[PDB]
Amino acid sequence: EVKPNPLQDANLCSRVFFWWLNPLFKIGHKRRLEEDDMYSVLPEDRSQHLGEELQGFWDKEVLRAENDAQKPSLTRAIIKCYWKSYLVLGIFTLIEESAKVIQPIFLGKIINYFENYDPMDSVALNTAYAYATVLTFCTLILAILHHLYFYHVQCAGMRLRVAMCHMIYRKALRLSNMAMGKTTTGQIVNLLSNDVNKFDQVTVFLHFLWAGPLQAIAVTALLWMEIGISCLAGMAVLIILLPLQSCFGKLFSSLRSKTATFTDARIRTMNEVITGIRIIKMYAWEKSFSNLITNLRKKEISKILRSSCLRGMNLASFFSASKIIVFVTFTTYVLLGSVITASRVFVAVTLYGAVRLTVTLFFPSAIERVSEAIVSIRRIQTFLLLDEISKMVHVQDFTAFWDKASETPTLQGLSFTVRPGELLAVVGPVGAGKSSLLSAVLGELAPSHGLVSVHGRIAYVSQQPWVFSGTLRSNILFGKKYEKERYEKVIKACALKKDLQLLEDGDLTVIGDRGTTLSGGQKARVNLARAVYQDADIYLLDDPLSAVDAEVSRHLFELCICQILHEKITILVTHQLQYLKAASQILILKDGKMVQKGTYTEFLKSGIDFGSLLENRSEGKVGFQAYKNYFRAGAHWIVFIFLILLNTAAQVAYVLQDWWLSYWANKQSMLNVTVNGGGNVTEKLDLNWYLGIYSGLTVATVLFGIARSLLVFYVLVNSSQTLHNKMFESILKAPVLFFDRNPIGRILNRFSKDIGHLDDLLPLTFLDFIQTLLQVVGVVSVAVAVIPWIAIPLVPLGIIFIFLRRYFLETSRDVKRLESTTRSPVFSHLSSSLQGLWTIRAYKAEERCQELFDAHQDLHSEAWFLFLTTSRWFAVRLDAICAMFVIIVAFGSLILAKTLDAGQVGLALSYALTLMGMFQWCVRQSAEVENMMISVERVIEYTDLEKEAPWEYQKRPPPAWPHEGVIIFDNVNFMYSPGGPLVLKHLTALIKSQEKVGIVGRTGAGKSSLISALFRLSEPEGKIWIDKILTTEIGLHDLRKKMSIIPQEPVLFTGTMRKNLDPFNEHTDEELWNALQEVQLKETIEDLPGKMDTELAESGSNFSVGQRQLVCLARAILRKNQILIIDEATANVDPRTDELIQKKIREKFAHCTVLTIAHRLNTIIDSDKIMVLDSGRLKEYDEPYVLLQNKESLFYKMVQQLGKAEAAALTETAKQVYFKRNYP
Ligand SMILES: CCCCC[C@H](O)/C=C\[C@H]1[C@H](O)CC(=O)[C@@H]1CCCCCCC(=O)O
Repeated sequence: EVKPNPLQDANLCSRVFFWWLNPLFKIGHKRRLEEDDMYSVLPEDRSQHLGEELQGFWDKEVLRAENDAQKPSLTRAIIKCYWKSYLVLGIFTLIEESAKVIQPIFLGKIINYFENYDPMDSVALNTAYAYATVLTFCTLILAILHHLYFYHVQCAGMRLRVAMCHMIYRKALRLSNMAMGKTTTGQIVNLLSNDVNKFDQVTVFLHFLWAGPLQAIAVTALLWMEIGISCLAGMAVLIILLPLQSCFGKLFSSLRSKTATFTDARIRTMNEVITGIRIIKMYAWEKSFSNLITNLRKKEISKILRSSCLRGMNLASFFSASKIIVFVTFTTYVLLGSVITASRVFVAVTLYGAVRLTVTLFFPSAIERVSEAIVSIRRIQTFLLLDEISKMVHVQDFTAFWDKASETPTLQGLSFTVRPGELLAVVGPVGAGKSSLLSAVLGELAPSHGLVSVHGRIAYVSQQPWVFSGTLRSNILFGKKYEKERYEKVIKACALKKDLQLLEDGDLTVIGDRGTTLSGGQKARVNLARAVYQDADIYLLDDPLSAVDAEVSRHLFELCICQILHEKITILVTHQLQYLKAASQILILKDGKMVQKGTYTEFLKSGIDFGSLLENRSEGKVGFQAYKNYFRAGAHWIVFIFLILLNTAAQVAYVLQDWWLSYWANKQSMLNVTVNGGGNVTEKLDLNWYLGIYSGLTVATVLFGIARSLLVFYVLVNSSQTLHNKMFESILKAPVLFFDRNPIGRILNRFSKDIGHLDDLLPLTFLDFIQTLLQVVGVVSVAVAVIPWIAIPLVPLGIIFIFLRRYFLETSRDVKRLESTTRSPVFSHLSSSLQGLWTIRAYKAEERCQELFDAHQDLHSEAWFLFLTTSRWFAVRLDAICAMFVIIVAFGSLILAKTLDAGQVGLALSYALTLMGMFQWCVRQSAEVENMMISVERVIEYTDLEKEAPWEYQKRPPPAWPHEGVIIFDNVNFMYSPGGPLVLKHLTALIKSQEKVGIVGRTGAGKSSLISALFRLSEPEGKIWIDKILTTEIGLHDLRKKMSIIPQEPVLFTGTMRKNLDPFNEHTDEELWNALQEVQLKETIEDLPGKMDTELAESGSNFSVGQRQLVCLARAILRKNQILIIDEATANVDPRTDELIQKKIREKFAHCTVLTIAHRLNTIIDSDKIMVLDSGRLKEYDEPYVLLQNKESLFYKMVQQLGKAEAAALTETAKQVYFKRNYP
């Protein structure tokens, strides 16, 4: 019982006020919260019991539905299981709705007291005090019960999600062969990522579904009995607000998809240009790339601006709907010929605002959440309805089918009998049927016809390794007893001493899955150890030495097989004669059947030959520099001043609307009391003038809101576009060191996540936070204007709020980080367990994996529950502060009743009763903005990235230079970092004139050094001369574009063949035709009609290495180059095309300087001079005579180590080329 759980012995007062989160917050504020400081879940929150009971209900419902010939459902089971928990919360929901509906009644009863107020009447004062006390009490119980019910619903949804994921895992752990072949890991991944997550959100409004219409009808009847028939216009407007918002959301989703497809295209293009950034940087093709990038960016930003304007119009309509409804209803009421009373007006506006908020917040969210939950439940149901699964070996023609589509038998002839001590070898080509046997013996294969007889425990060894998360010792011993001799034999017999002397703490270390720290060799070692640790009788393994060195695998065989498995039943699958020495029996598979079984001797003497067969985020608040840069990048100071003035004018108009409304109410009350208070002459107030002023103020505030929203959206979109353009221009001119240090995945993440955030979530959240803050500021200003005494308690309340917000965020950040870092291991372990379902079903040890998944889900639910409790405590505190402020305002207004009219107190109370919920929404929006500002910070930091030398200086190069292309070596080297490593030193030689020259280099001892020094991507150490002219005057484009690239990554470009060969196509088509007919390129493209503008894909979907190298040589000869480089061309090439392109490049490029890099030793013979590089130093750069005459040179030893026949061939070719070169 480690990590005891709080709130288990707490009373009702501490549970209803969340007073048990004091020690956790006190620990999280002083230091960092780890995984050991968390609080365990409740006993009823365990995954095991919930999963078991929900699975029981599911199977009971399935049986009840199948017994009566109907299809089973899971929603009915969920209802029958959680109705006891839902009906209890329904009563609290109904009580809360009734309280929220009756609150405006007491509000109006309080406001009506000031109309007929009498300072000499005690009954009215007592009634007003009682009504104020009742209002305070109902507000308090509302603010409490709302968060209580929210926390209860969140806990119920979390438990439901845990139970559902447990059932899904339990059902996936029992899948059959067809189910395993019909489902992919990513399917279960997105299932457990979306379906169980929607359950935590659908339950929030599952009760609002029915709470909506009842509250709406109640408020409608109240407004009716209050004012009359003038509610019809408001109800009609509220009704027609739904289809307009529906079409607006549909158009917004369409525009969002239209921008998302372009965003995906741009992300793919960016990844393609970044993964091969050296290719574009050398060819100087940045111009056309930037052109197409800005073209796609504009094509996307058009729809982005359209969607932003649509969202701004929708937000302005949602914000002004309350004012429009109020104005329309009041115009309809005045047109009837009645009087205006402050209490009824305030009740009407409050009820209308509440109904609008409800209808436009809960109802559509409820509908969409219920639809998503129903879809998820149906998906889970159709996923769970799949087909589940049901001392010597001896079989009699067990004929089973693996491909049920074709009823033909796939493999026959099963007759095997082995004795204790035999070693059996299996050899076969691809698709021979070894996996069929390994699955039939283990029972994975469905029995159709035959016999399967095995005795004792049996284990399975997959061809690919498998492991779960945790330690290494218990991983190897698999939860069994840590026995001495067994474990010691396995560890000394698995070549683990080197691993342990390279490991941290032996087998007691925490090692993750997915190979984050373990290579293939040691992984095969540990899986072989976990397989042979059980010491079963029959052992079936499938080549566990595929990813390990040969001699060590043979040694491991000699230590394991004849020592531990020498008395066990072993049927091994071999590859070739390297493992046919200790094998007593051998079985071969030919087109699904065998011919005979016997000793390796009987099979060898028969004449059978197998040759035909063969991260440091800124902790705290973001600095103001990022905000200033983000505001100045897309807008100027005048634009910001205009936006601030527009927002201020909009807020002022929104305030003066209600101000003039209350003023007109007070004027009408005064007119009534003067015409009824002993007055004969009547003066009816001019209704047209007041109606005109009201309509003018309404249209003014509506236009102001629309304009400020449009301006905010435009400014934010322009700022995002400018930031993206600046980042692109800074990365395009950045050196290759930035791409070498930061991997491609980091750049992809920074280009995807930050861009998507700034495009979708930043503008809407920012404008919502700004609008809510402006509303709160206006409410506070109205409160201080009505009562000047509210400004006194504003300082302590504000200080307490700021301190509480900081104290809560300091812990919420760490809690969210822990939740994010604990959510992914669950899915990782799920994928790892699903990848090795064969070994799990074979070992019959599903209980261990089930318990591991249950513990992972328990930890995840624990972190989620801690986060929910922290958020609920913060919300309770915020609502309590707001309620206390409302109580203080109401008391201060009721005390000074002699100097306050009815309209003033009514407006003050109506404005104070709107802070509840709105305040916490503003706080959460500010928190989300501060959390998302890290993307803007990273974008600005990437924009402020240092640039290298300019592309071209003021000195224009001549149209003939370079003419010769002579390079002079004068102490030139390369630097990987300023003041870092250095291998090359004192490199000096002399090159020939327009004739072949060669550079030799061995693997691992200067390869990367030579590629860096010869290509010269980064600024190298030393002074470089091209034809004895200084190099520090022009960038990389005009100088390092004359080389031909022969890397492991061929020419990959998407689009028309023009942009692939020459994106600027300065020359006409005739020379291009001639060059492609010279390089034999047309005969391959004759197939498709896209001779010139065909669509090509990346990563070589339909392209081979051959035609790619051919078109590369074609582009090289099109560039009209005088320097040519070839290296490491014998990696992924076919011999035919290899010799073809070799002969072609030999006969063609024979008129100028050819800088051939010598990776092999046969292609260098056609050169003239070679300098031998060793440890970053050359010996001599002369003809091969000095290296073939002197015997102590290293060239001689390479000649021997490359083979005697190859030695004779190379020396023969050398003598030949020397004889044709000296005396022609
Ligand atoms: C009087 C309402 C009490 C609850 C808080 C409510 O959210 C009010 C605030 C509005 C804000 O003024 C505009 C807006 O969008 C808020 C509502 C947004 C959604 C609130 C529910 C939570 C959710 O949507 O996940």
